[PDB]
Amino acid sequence: PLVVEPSYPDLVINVGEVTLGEENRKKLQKIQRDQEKERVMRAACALLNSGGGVIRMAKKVEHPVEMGLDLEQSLRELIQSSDLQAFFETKQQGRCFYIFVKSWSSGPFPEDRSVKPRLCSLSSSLYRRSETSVRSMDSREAFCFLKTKRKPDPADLIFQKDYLEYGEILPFPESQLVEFKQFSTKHFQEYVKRTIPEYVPAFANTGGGYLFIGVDDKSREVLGCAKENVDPDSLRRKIEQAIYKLPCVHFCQPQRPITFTLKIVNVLKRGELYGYACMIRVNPFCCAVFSEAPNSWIVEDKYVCSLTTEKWVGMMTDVYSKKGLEHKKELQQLLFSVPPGYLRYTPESLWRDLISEHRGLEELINKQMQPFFRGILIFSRSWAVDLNLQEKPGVICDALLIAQNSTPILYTILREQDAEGQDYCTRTAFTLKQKLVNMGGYTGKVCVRAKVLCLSPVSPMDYPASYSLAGTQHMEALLQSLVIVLLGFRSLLSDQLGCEVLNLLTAQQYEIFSRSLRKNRELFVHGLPGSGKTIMAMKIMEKIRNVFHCEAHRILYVCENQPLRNFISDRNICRAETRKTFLRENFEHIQHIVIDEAQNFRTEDGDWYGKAKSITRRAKGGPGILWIFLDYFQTSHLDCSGLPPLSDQYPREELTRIVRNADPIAKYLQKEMQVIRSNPSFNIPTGCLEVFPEAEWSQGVQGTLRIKKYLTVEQIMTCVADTCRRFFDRGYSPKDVAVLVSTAKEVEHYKYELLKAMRKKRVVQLSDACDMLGDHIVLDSVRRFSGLERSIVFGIHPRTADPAILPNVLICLASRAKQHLYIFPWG
Amino acid sequence: PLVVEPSYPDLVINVGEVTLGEENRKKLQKIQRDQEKERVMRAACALLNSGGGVIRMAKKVEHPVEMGLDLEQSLRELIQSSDLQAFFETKQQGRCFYIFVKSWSSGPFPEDRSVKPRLCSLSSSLYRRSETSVRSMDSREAFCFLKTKRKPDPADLIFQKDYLEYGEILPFPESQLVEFKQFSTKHFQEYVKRTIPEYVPAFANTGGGYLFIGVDDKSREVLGCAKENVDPDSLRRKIEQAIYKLPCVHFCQPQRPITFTLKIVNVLKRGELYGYACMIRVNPFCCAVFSEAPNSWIVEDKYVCSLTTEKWVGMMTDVYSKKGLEHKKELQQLLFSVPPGYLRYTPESLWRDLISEHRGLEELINKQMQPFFRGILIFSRSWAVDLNLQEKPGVICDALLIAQNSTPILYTILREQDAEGQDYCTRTAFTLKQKLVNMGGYTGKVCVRAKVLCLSPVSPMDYPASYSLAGTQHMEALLQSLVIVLLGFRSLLSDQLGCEVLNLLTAQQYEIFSRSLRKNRELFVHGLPGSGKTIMAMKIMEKIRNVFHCEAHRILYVCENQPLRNFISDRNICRAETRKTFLRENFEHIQHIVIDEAQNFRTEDGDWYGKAKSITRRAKGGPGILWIFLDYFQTSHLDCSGLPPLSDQYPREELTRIVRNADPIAKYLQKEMQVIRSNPSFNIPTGCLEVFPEAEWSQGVQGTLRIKKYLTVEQIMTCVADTCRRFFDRGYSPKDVAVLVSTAKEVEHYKYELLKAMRKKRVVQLSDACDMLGDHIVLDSVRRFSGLERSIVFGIHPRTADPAILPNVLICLASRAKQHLYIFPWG
Ligand SMILES: [Mg+2]
Ligand SMILES: [Mg+2]
Ligand SMILES: [Zn+2]
Ligand SMILES: [Zn+2]
Repeated sequence: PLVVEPSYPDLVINVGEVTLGEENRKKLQKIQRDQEKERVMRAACALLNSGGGVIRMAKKVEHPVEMGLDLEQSLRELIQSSDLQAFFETKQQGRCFYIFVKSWSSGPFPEDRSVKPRLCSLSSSLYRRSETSVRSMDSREAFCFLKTKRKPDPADLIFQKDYLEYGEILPFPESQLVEFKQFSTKHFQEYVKRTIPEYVPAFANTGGGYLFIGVDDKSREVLGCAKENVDPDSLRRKIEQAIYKLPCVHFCQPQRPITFTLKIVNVLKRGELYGYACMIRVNPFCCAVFSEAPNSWIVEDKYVCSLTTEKWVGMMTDVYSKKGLEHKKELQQLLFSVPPGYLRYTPESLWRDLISEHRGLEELINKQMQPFFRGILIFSRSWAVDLNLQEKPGVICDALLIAQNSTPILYTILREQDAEGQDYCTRTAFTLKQKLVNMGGYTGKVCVRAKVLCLSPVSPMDYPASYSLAGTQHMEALLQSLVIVLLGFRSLLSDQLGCEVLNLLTAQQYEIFSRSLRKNRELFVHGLPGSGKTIMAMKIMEKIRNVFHCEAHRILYVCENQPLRNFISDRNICRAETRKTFLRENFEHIQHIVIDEAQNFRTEDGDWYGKAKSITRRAKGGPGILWIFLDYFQTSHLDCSGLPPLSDQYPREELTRIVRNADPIAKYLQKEMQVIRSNPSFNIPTGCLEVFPEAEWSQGVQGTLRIKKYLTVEQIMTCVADTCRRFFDRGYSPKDVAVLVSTAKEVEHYKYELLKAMRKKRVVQLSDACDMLGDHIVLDSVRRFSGLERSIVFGIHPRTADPAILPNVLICLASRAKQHLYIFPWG
Repeated sequence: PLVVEPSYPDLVINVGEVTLGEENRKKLQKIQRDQEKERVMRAACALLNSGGGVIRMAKKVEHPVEMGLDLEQSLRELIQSSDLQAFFETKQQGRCFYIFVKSWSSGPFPEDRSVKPRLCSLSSSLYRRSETSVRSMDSREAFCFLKTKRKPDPADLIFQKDYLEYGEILPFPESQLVEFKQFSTKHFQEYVKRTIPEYVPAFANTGGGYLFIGVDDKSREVLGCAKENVDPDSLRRKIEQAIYKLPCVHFCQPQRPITFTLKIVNVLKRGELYGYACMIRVNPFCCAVFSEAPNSWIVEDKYVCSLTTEKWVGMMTDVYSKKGLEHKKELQQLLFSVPPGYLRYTPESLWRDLISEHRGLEELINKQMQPFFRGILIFSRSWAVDLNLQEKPGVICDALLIAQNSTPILYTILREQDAEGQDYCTRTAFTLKQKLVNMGGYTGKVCVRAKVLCLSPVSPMDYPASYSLAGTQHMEALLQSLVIVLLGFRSLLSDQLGCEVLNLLTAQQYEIFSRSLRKNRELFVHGLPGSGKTIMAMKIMEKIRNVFHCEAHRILYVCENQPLRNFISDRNICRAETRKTFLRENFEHIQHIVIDEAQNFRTEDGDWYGKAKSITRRAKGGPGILWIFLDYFQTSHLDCSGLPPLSDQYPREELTRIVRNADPIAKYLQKEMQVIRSNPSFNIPTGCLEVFPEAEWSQGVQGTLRIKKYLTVEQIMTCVADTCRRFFDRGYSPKDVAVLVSTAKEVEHYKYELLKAMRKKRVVQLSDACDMLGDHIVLDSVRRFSGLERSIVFGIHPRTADPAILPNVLICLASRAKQHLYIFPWG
């Protein structure tokens, strides 16, 4: 059989000695020539169906030869096109001849799913009657036929006769429904055994028909066979055995077998019996009938294996990120934009960390990157772990190079020379290349080279020039498949792409929401947890100054909490003040007002709503903009907020799509929101919590959620400290992490005890929520962190004075986390 | 040549005498066989590209015969599939053999428009190099190739040599870029003539290449040709002319010819000159190169004609209603709903008129329709006029039968028998069948039979059974293609289908607009003329009743004009009253208030806006719905309306898409709306008229708009009577017509005057604007018709006391017409 050889970062199949050249292949016998051709075509079909590769064959001569006309024509039949260069390219060196095969279909969701078949075959074994002939369906014809089947006569008079006269003339000719076959007595049982599999499936696949055996084709004479050789009882058994042996695949209930009527009639000569005539009526079949298993091949594990009939039909009729496929062009420009003129190293934070730890690493990389003047060099502490492979001790970092006028190269950097290092780098380069096609949907010609570098001071296959990245179009198309591949795994770059997907979902919802500015002057925005309520408020104030041409100091932002005030005030889009500041000072110059977390406001210090209404209505442009953002699920107290009654809060906009938290976090939010509806707080209005999320809305972003309980406070700190160190080793920055506790008075206690464990991790710098621009882990209370968000959030000991508000802190805490949430409840 | 036979309701081509049967065709000489096959495939390709038809051929035999393996294979190559039954079906009676051909691609906008090619060809004349061979692209390959071209070496070392030794071995073999031709002196000039169109277009179409002439293929020896026979200057000219003769098609600029380098070199034997060798380097071409004109055929008028190279490329790369195609299933189910169990005659209104005017027509139609038990019989006074053909005097009516277990039949009824009757029906049945395919996009097998019936007391082909209508699915699909065909013509059923497209457009805009009910309690709707403002107001009251679960009498509709008030009351969706009635009577029982035509309201009777707010705010469910509909383009007076200032009219909704008027009416409104912007009325606030229609919005419904000026009052009424008589004769109803005058005081004058001219047209009854349910023509003033609408409107002398309000009168008049508007301005 054929075996893929594992000394290469690709699928390489050795077919052995092959005769090449047309004059050399002519001199061969038909048997040997056909065996060689079939071996080469099995290898080519396997590589077409398995994501591409190289066919290695040994030629018997030194001088360059052509491949041969029969091999060319078989490849043309294999891809159903004369454009043989699009999928095949040939190289030869001395005694070895290479065919580089490109993948037929790429990705789980190709752009041609309903157009082109997913598989190539040597034969589909699907035949149909085509007027007076039987033709096998090619891959496209078989694809259309199975698509059709999956969707939810003068000849009968002769068939009704009980006997036939010898030499009788049949009035009808051969047609779409009639086939005449002459029955020879020397091999009659063998002849009928091979006639059945080729004409019965053809009739059943198209409208049925009549098969007459014993009728001369040219003269239409009924002759039959010798009476002494044919046994009508024995002949019947052979025919029915062959008909029921034909493989059948059903797309329907019931699954009744093939239906036919077989009649053996006597052929009478001069009134005396001369022999028997075999007549078969084949009824049309509900589904596809195969004469045998399809001749399609695929590579699975280390062997070249043939697809079974049921598996072949499955692929011919039929983590993957839909968001990654949709936004792949936007995502690539954000993270993997290729700069013209120089080579870019990403991630830059990880690159600085690596060169600081390892002396001479920067010179090793820089000396290697001299030939390449444009592209990107993507670093990772282990690209194997990023692709769900095994971590190798001794590997410093893995770098993937995507540069112009070069093939992709995977660099594995070792601290010391290792024998198994080459196998580790080849296995990772193989996995990456296969993911780029079968997962990233790359439809071009791709190869990833495996190179090992050592810090301490098998031959490489030569691919055609079409495998080198020619320019920006090739590099961008390849990097857009890496975006899709990365988003299906858990890694730093996967998390950096996941954050940007959440930013694109928010930007999509904002454009729908931003259309309300023209239609409204006063608006109440009832946005669900995780719906981007604060992000929309920031973007609206950017649109207000653009649309109304007012200055930034003419727009006022009012919020309850100081950390959220500081975050907004640092953006320089408006003036940001606290409710207590709002009631005290005078804001007569303000034209537009945006109020956020208004459900957290309090009446004890004055009527803030009347003042906000008064300022905007007396403004120059009639009633100025007064938009009030609130979330009744995140109420922080049982006091009266000062908002108008729920029936007076009109007009309304509702943000029901969760677009700021990953899929595990979002599902936790909907679960906890259902608990609130089952027991709403008394201060909250009765029907406001009846706002439900979208019926079926998903983010398409991977996330993390673990709930760890019954741990002591000291054990809690060690779990937080160990988790952060693992995050920071892979390249995560400390400014992606927040630690949120129940109350602000416990912030000082937990800060000391966390710093006690975190000092062992070379991290002794912690900040509160009032500072979010520094590169430090923020530790503060859940309520004081309102409106802010971090990628990684640790929830430690949720608590409140009244258990009625207790389910709120879980919603308030979980909505602060974008991708990773760790909860440590009381026990 | 091949000529279309004109006596049939289909494209019929007679190819004459053809030998059929495999044994009969094998006995023929090759030239005769190929000529007959080529004639048959010319006919088949023409019918495939021209909407389908029948190939008529006379066979040299009486008994039934098969068609022949070469003919079968040629048809399979023509359609690129072994499914020969889907496009070709054969019949024979006596000495005639019929091939029934289905259309390859149907409709201007096929579903596979971006997938499958539009044309079938016997050859594309597009060759490309496929490794060491030249292969022609079939229709799918050429389609993809032209799509790709549309978007925006060791052999070089030998090429640099100036002289070559006789018998020198070339190191490289034949490949994708290298071809060797052996050059014989007997036909050396003739050989060059043929080799250039074969290999140069193949190289130019795929990446260029090298063509060496004078090198043996098998041994790669440089031989050249005899020095005595070759003229190197003459030989160079011959090659240059042949390359420039190749037809080229450009999808770009510039359009330079084929770039190549031709080199003639000397062949030296034993140090002595032996002859010359020709080496040609072909650069890749920017676009498609043809070896000759494509072999594709089409039917134009009564001839079978071949497409030119530029016309073939145009079809392969590249009144029709967009709205009709998208709504074809809903439009079909509205008008042409097929009933199970009985045969339906449509239209009922036209059918009653026909049987009353003509004695014995009812029994004549019922006698013919007895074999048909399920289907629809579509009547018209002249189906030829509907399809832009000339009317025939003496034709009572035409009917199109679409029934189960039958082919479509077009019946023409004559009052006396006529020789030209059968020619008139056949030309209409031919035109209808070609429209159903080429315009309505029917992808099935269709034939329209032409039958002529006489009221006063060539042979049709027997089509295959696959041309009959088997059941509901075949009948519905054909009726959906008739909807698309009818909407592209001017006829009764076109206007009934055009009105329903307007109702579907209005229902689409309401679904967008009805989402504001959950968000707003008080809302101001600023709709444009023709935006469906009164239609939305009625539909909202249905949703108010359903959403708020209040009964109908709790909803109040307030308008300014009595005729609009009675229109709303007749639908029983609310309580509907006028402004004066609203201010007088008590409405404490009212919860929700909808106000329409609010710009026409007046202040002197009281403060209606405050009363509306008071009633709605004091409702049980807090603030009730208070929606106010208004358009400042239909402002009928210059007084104060009582509306709050434009700055206080928030929240605001705008209906900017025109969905109630046909395209000629819609375009007139936009032009007239532009005049109002340049001269706003003083009573309208400054920023009101700045509402602009949708950037690019079209109705996709065709209509009529004519201006007839300088006519006298007596002349005007005769034209109205003549136009109304023409509409009613064609089957329109009087309730589709309104005659609108400038002032209500002149209504009594024009009513008597019109009745004087209209009595000759056999109706002596007119109805007022307050009565819309009667089947009578409505005559009143423009102002009293506000909020109402008719299909046909005659506008007579638009006039007002102030020329400032005059330009609105054209808007208030034109927007009342859905499809047909006739204006008679002052002279
Ligand atoms: Mg046969
Ligand atoms: Mg050759
Ligand atoms: Zn089945
Ligand atoms: Zn060009």
